[PDB]
Amino acid sequence: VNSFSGYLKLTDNVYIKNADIVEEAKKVKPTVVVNAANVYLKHGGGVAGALNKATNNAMQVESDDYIATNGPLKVGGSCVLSGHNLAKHCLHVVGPNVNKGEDIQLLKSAYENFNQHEVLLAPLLSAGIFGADPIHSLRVCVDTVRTNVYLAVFDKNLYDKLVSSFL
Ligand SMILES: OC[C@@H](Nc1ncnc2[nH]ccc12)[C@H]1CCOC1
Ligand SMILES: [Cl-]
Repeated sequence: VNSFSGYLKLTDNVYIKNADIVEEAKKVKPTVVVNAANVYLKHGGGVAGALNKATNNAMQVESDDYIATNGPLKVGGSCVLSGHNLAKHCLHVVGPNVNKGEDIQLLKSAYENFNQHEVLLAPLLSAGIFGADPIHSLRVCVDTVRTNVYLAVFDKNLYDKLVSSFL
């Protein structure tokens, strides 16, 4: 039993809800919130900009130190940093950004990072401003993640389309 509320159960381990991931994280304070990161951990827009804003830019300050020490992430890769006021930890995961010409096959590699954590609150990787098809992102999530994932979909119209088209 965990404190996630109002989710539709898609499979044994995947759950989905129309929700603002920022507001969800503040309410649940999960062990792990997933950020839709880029390799530079520059949290400007989309989920990343919203999460970073909610931390009063502390996420960005921490991230800049991480990059100065370690260099950029790989597309498909991840790092664990603080969750600040939103969660215990933030798993920054880089899905491919189609608007940059990155290989969509890397989406599966990106979701594999979730398997290192027993329970996560997450967005759909590569969706929104990363330009991939969200129906595809959900399919890859369900077929790749084996740990318990609670997906927040910000857009209600998209949420309804995601549920009604789910196989
Ligand atoms: O990963 C892309 C998604 N973006 C977010 N998801 C959840 N919470 C969010 N807050 C701000 C942006 C954001 C798209 C895909 C479906 O719905 C929005
Ligand atoms: Cl987005």
